[PDB]
Amino acid sequence: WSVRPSDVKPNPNKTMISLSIGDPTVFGNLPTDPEVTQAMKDALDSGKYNGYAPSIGFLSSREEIASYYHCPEAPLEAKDVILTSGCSQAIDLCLAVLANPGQNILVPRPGFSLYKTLAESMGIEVKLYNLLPEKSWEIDLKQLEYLIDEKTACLIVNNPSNPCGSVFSKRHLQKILAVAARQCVPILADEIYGDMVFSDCKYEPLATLSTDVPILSCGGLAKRWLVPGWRLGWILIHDRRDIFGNEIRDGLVKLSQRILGPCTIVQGALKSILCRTPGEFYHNTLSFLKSNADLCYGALAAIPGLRPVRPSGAMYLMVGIEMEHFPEFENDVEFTERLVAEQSVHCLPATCFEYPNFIRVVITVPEVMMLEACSRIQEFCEQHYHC
Amino acid sequence: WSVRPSDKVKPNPNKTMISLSIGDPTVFGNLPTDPEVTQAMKDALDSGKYNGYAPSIGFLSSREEIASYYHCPEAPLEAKDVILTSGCSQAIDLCLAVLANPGQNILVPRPGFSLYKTLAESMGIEVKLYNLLPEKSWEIDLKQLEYLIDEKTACLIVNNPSNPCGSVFSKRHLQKILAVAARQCVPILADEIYGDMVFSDCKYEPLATLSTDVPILSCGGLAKRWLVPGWRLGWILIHDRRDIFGNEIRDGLVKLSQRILGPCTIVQGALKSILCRTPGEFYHNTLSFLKSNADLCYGALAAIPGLRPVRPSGAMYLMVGIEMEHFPEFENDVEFTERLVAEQSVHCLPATCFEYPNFIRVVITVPEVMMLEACSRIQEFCEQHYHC
Ligand SMILES: *Cc1c(COP(=O)(O)O)cnc(C)c1O
Ligand SMILES: *Cc1c(COP(=O)(O)O)cnc(C)c1O
Repeated sequence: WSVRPSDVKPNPNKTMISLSIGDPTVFGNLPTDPEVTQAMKDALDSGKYNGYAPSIGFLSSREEIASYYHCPEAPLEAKDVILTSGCSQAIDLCLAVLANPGQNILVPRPGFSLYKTLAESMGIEVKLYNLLPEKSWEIDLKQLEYLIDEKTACLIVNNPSNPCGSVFSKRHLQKILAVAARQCVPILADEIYGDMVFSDCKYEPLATLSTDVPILSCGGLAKRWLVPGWRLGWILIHDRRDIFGNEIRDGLVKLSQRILGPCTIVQGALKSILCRTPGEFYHNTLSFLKSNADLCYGALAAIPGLRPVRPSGAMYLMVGIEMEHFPEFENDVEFTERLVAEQSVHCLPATCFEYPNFIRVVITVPEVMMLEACSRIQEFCEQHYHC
Repeated sequence: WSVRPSDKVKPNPNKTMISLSIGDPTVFGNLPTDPEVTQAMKDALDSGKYNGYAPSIGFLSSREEIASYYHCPEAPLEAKDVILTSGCSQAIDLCLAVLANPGQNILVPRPGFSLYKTLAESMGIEVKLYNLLPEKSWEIDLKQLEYLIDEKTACLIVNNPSNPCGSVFSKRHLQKILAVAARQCVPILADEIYGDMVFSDCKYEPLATLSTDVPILSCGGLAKRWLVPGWRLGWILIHDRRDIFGNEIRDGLVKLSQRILGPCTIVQGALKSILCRTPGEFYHNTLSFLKSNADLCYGALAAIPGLRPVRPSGAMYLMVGIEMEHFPEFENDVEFTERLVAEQSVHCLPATCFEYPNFIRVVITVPEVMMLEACSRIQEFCEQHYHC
């Protein structure tokens, strides 16, 4: 017999407030629209969506996604859509089809930690490119271009960003594409937060700005429809000039037949989710995020020693910590641990996203909980701040 | 730019096609799931409590329910021994991932469900094949089984009841299989998606209720027994013995699960009512339909000269031997099934698909009148091509 695997307590009299949980559902203040719920119930009542779909998804479901995201600058037919078990599987399929062991991918820093996790598990090297906190978390284009070599199979771009809450300008997206053009590298666009911008930027999908650069774009229901548990995502294949060709398409189909795709009830409900979910839902969501973002940025900005970077989208912001003014702490991990011990407020240390001396805060908590949290954080910082 | 990827017959146009080859038992509408299954999902939806992220291995309460439903003292399960998956397919995948590295091997049955080969060989695990015996109700060749396992053999796959064979191993034979792996010290991945779907004079014992010293990862799910394969919910039941798996494998399973992040939370939330409220008569009526159709199909094709079916006790299929010497025109089961489509518009799956030539698989889940028609067409076809 030799069976082996393959290769700080919170302050007890202050009630815990977590600003670290990356799930918009958790406090019940962001339920999905009733129409979303109804579409699932309708799909269930039909009895049509209980049998096996093809691995890449029902044709009609793929057709509905294609026609929901198609535009002349980035056309999509059903054949350009693969439905997946959440965006995470979408990202995983794209990486597994583009990159072999030994090849590298370029990942943002700070960045959603899934990319590094999926890639390093599959033997894929990860090169980290910086985002600039003083330029609205824009990509350091000079470093990005430098980092690309002959082993680079793929470039990961996440816009709008978790953990940054940034929304890249049109110009900056164009400048990102140009780098990818010159170095002849495809892009995996993680656009799970697409259309979730609450600022006076507008959202452009990356593919709608590309002419020469082939893009695999990943999205899903998780965040915009506030049903992350439902496990439905998708890959939008945005080929240019036959660079992906039939081969990447076929490879995606093959790799998809492994797990067999997402829950068929969610695929059946997708038509009515996209067609009947009112504009008010998306608007009320974005209005709540923005005013929570104003309260948070505003409260944290007033605190000596913190440097919040205002978000324009998604469901977070990053806060810089001026460590010189907090001598007793060595990094963001110590800071956040002490904050829990003294104030029972959990913020996520950005060392989790490969970016020390920052923290991420979610802006999806009820506003009265955001208010209380920031207040507690002001007291903590006041009590530990040194000039 | 070097973006490279990583490392037919027309049916008789006069006769309406009858497919006996489709793995989906629901495709014809004669096997809907129970209303309580549907209601449980609707209730889960109305609650608004199952829309957020669950742990990758599944909600504690959902896992508790599965643990509770399959527990018995001879094979105990608590919530920690359960991992909810995106269909039984992923369950089987995760089990093979955690148990075996690129270079190691696994024992797979023949005829065997083809997923075991596709999964293993795609992540670099080499597959070795062990025989099932048609003349002994598709029982495992025990002598060959105990041979062929190297010291590199990471795992033994047992599928019972069987797709494609429709067999249900006896308590005796299951103990005999356990006895092999124990004294040869190799763990069992038990695919029991068809568990409790037995319709003849054999009881269903889950492989682990009979283990004592052989540690088993059992894979099941809602797909077949609750007739909702598309819903993508399965599970792993860890039946460790003597801490042979230990925390390492448990933790290996847990890490790997955090990759995909598990099955739809609505199905997880509905699991309690699905297991608790689905009536006994639903399972019974399903098995009554299956038995009737098995009798009709078995009887029909036995009567046909040149065909030797092996009668099933469970699951949703049976295998039919083709007496190739009485059909000179044909070489393979592939040609036989191709001409059958050409002449009679009946599609049977040639068993070459399952690495077992000169046999065919037939689904016993098509409506009875469709089975009747298909069988009489097959009779005529065989009569028209039979020699001697
Ligand atoms: C949530 C998230 C995902 C994963 O989404 P799921 O559909 O739940 O798998 C991918 N990328 C980013 C940036 C996310 O925040
Ligand atoms: C159908 C089947 C499976 C796959 O089950 P899913 O839950 O649909 O993934 C696994 N094993 C056997 C023997 C099957 O017939």
